[PDB]
Amino acid sequence: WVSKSEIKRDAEELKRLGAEIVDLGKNALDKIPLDADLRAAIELAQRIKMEGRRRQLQLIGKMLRQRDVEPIRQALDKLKNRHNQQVVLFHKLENLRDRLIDQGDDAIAEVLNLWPDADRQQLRTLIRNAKKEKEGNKPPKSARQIFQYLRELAENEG
RNA sequence: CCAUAGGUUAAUGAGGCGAACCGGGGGAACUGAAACAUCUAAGUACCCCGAGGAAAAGAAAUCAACCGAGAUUCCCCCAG
RNA sequence: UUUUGUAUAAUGGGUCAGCGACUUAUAUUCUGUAGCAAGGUUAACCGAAUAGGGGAGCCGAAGGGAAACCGAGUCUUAACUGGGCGUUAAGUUGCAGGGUAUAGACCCGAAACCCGGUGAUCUAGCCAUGGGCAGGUUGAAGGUUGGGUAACACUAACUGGAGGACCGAACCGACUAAUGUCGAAAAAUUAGCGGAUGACUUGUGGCUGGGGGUGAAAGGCCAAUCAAACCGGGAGAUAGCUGGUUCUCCCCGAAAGCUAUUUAGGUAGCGCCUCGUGAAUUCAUCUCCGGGGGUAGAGCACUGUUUCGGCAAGGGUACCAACCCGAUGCAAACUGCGAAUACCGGAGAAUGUUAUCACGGGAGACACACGGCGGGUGCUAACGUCCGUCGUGAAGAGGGAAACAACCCAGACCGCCAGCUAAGGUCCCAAAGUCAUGGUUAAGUGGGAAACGAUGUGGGAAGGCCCAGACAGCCAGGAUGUUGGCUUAGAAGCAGCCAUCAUUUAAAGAAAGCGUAAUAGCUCACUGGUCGAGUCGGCCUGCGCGGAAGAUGUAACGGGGCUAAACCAUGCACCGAAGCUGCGGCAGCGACGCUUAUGCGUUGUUGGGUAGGGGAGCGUUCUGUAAGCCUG
RNA sequence: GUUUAUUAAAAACACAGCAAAGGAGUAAUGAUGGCCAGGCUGUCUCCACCCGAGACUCAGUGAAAUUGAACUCGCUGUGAAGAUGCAGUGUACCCGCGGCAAGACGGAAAGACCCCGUGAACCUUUACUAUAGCUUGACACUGAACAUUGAGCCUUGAUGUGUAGGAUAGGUGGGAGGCUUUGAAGUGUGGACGCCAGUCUGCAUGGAGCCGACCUUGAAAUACCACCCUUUAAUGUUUGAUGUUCUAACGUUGACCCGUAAUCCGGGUUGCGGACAGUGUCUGGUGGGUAGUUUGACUGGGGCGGUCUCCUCCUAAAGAGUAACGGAGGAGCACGAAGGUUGGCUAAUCCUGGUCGGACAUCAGGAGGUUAGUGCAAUGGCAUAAGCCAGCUUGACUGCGAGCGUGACGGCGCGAGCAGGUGCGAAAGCAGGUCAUAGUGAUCCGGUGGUUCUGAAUGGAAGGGCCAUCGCUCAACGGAUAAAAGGUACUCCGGGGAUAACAGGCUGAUACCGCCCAAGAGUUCAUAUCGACGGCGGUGUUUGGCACCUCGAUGUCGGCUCAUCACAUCCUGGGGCUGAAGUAGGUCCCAAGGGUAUGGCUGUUCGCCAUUUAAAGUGGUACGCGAGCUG
RNA sequence: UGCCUGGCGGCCGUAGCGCGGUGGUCCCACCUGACCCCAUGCCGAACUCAGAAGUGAAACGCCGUAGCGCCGAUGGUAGUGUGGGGUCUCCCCAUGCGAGAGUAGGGAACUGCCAGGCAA
Repeated sequence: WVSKSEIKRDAEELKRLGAEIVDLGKNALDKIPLDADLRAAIELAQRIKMEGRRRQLQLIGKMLRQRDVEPIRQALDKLKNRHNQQVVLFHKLENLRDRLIDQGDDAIAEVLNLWPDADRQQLRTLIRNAKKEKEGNKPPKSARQIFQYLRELAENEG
């Protein structure tokens, strides 16, 4: 016995995967192991829009009902993992910058712990300049300099 | 150094108010779709600028079709 | 008003007077009317102008197809014996009206969103200036004088006056109780109560302004309004929602059903309602005829289900048991059978204002309730819920059931101080039989209630014993071992193992009750005599009694009261409605004899009515008629 | 110390401490949580009296909520279901004054509770949609010198044998005269490619002659050239990524001077950075921080649970149709054959005999006429067989299709027959799918193939139109978006008793009580007292079933005050039986005149505990009584 | 015209089964061989081809037999439409229709066209 609710949920997951692969760019489609017919359907869906595009996506999901999805799911998982890693690194850099702007020496300690090679004097000078910019409504030159310095430190560490 | 900026004096003009109309710069929501996001409402509501008695536009780098009309503006058809 | 439903104790109204609700424009469809007619008609504009020009333009006469294109033909097809759309019917422009679509579009009512401005004299915080904190206490740091150390530490005496210190006034606050809730006060008064030198309080003047301000942080305060202030505009936002929709009369007159819905309290199509046109003895009741059922009933051939017995595969042969066989049952999901109704079609007399169908305009409604019948469900309980048919209410008053929509009789045109009748009634309330005949009842049954019980009473069929004398009564008998063996404690007939013998016999049992440790004793089955005629036990039942106790007051005939004024059978009379008939009066519908834009010498019938549809009218302001008429 | 101005002052909050311009086990403390002890008393048994203001009478002034109208009694039953107005019955002279409040479902607020609205408003997020902000890279402000290096256009030079061979020749080609002392053939030798087959040149002795089709070849000879692919190299060119230096852009809220009695600003010098930073467009990413929305319906109130489309049977009451969150089962296929024709054949279940083999394999005979089979759950039908086998085939075809069934409609199904061309069979004849009933998705949008149908001047083309076909568990399956989850007790708005919770009203499964039969218990004996197995009744004293009144407001558990009524009687009173010697009791009948507790635990009803009485009764009255009282 | 047979039908259990008797003059059946036509998922089994030697055994046709199967009244009863009544989870009254089962009884067929043989 198979529950209609489970079948509907599986269909929804298949349609979501189809929409994701359609959204993905040319390089992603090339990397993913998609057959010729599926690639043609994806290209047609990308070319078309509107209800026609959604029903082409539904056709893709119906085809995926029969065709295996494990390699496609693995490729999507790897791509999303890489993207999430990059996004998390960017978010952590932004958090470092924000805490440096707000607190000061407390964030300098964390920055030094994360990257011993970081220059404490330069970080303090940049933080003081950023505070002066905040007070005097000056452009975020110091904030962007701190962001670039953190990016360079992260790249050197990696 | 020159010179400029700045300063002093003389002459002309504006400074604000006024109901609506005109052009321009901004500019919504309610509501309809029996829901609602495109859309509509709407370039309407409302704010600002300027002149006038009207204003704006105005003499095609336009139409038309290879037949032909020769600025702009306004009214009725073409036309739901 | 809403409801299946309201006197409901569901909603609104204190009353009077005035004001208040389907209007307006633009296009479309239809109806009536008016001119023209295969033509009709003009917009803007001109116009000494409601005239006349202005044919720009719009509608139809020709449609088919997507189109090319064809043409009273055209699309499909390679094409039609074909099939889909047109031909044989006249449209147009106004006037008025019924709808349709947009404008706030029948009227009042939201919370809510955006735009532009006003608020920190209340209050939250902050900034600058000043003011206030009666009085009395605790009393550290520190300093001086001694004891005590190499120096320390520690300790006693004097000065000292720091504490978000203590008690307690002003001041701040509101923790408790009472009063005040249409109070003196839109958070107040009395006595207590905490702080009362600070993070305290306060006067004055400013700053922080609405998705914002402030907030020792409660979603608290921001001018008595704050989970997004106040004021003007979008804006008459929207409201599938609640309420209202105002003069009269005549005719007709439903539903709460099926399909679909982000769809259930709304909406779209159909059935149902109304108006008009056109159509066939069209439709309806019934007699007959040709029809198919699997329902009621019946049965178990089949499908299940159920009881007994046999052979019994197989399983563990005193033991479980398949498939089958014989008999007995049940089925909405069984029919070897099978109705009554109902439905279809045809023929036929009669009646019904065509009561039938097609089209067009307008609808309304799409919450149904109750009772009977056959059910599903629930508990064959529910004023419970869901089905199919009928009936009433909704939308129908009237008479009876005391009162009570859904029970019974019966469909109100109007008036009459006329008669008849249906249901129900005829002792009084209260109109009619204290009517007659033949029976039942002793119970207030009638006038609530079951399982069961009973010499209640009436009758039917019978049955047993009966003047060779029955049943019950009356002076009589009921003696002997059987103190029994047996479980010896005593059971002896009165506790049980046990037989359940035998003589006198007109006659009696080795034993039924009361009473003793058992005894004993008193009775009874049966047997003598008189009286003596009927007596005894069961079935069917009509009408009666118990089972039968509730709460404001008899309260389970309506009451009085009734022994017939209670129940069954029959009959004759009467009361009994808005039902029928009798008289007169009004209006619609169809006909014929005639009037022919209308009377009818007529004729038959109809006239309850909600939502709703059609038709006909009354009233008021203004305008022409109207410088006419009435009028000090 | 502060906190919800305006009833919540706390362990909560806060604190010292500890870890674009511009919170020091703890002394003390506490209107703090809990326990114990003493005093005190009107909190209470139980309340009595007195003092002042009202309340009462008189004189003067003088509102309010509410109001359909009232000539406005109780009881019984009915009724939209609790009657001042209905039917019956009893009672009551008319009209005032001081009180209580049981009611008039009494006044208050278009219920805050529950439901609905394809309602609103905030808050949350890995709901949808976006975006402020942040940010990546490219382009411009943005330059100059240098050190390399990836690559393109070329300029310039070699290099490149399947087999044929003087030859480590790839393609056409102006095709056939040039090279000549612009120091010749060949040479000591340096060097490049190198399948070791055979080309070559910076330089020179010498000194100025060598060569073209000529013989094979799918091409001929770098003799002159026009110009290139695999394979490589010197100069010049486009250049970018990266690195170093400089200033003239740009920054300077660094310093000095001036306008200037000037922390603004502008200008002049200088110092420090400097083509970095920043800004503007685009772009990748993040982004409940912000903003606009969504979160379906049936539902025995709502949520949860289950379902939303199609097929078979019943309910479905013998035409058709007919609902339930009613009772039983399936489906979103499959077959190029399991389809069409021609021909042929006919099982299940049993008995008999037979090696494995056995009850049940396969073989032969007997009964049997379908209980077999008919691909899929079931109905019906199927001997002509629609059931099974073999041969041939694609009619599972094309354009139609009269006439009907079926639904409101979209739509679905049947269908003789016309024309074309086919398959089977000699022929008559059959074939427009499957024995039939589930195996499916409207429209918009487009993809694919054909069609001059059209294609906005013409000739085309793009784009459309038509024919065929493809694309949705759009399963919420007549499918509102291509695109959406929750909380509100901070809530708000319009309504409902159309729909709940307390009560009211109907019924009585459940609950309590009474009774019929009587097995049996009771030392023998059913009925002194119980009494199983069974059955019949009364009450509305529990849980219940319905939702008929009430959501334009009926105050729902307790305690105090006040009580009233039924007896299914707790005591007192009158009796019967007894397994009643008497006191004391056990069971049942009549009897409601009277009475029928106090304290510790709870809010408690109830219940447990201790002590008394004759007892400390059961229930109805909106589970009595808040216009009477506390909460 | 009748005793017979075969084919094509109407009619379909009063029509079919169980038992006995009866037929080879014709027709029918059984039967012989299959080298050939034809066929066995193997077999002249079935079908097909050339004969009829032999026979009526089986089957087939006719008669009898009621032992079954089957048909089957009349009446009664159940049931039911209409209008009423009641001691109303059921029944009764007037009217109309009217079962099923069972019994008496019937029953072991009838009929249409043609062809062939016998006797007329």
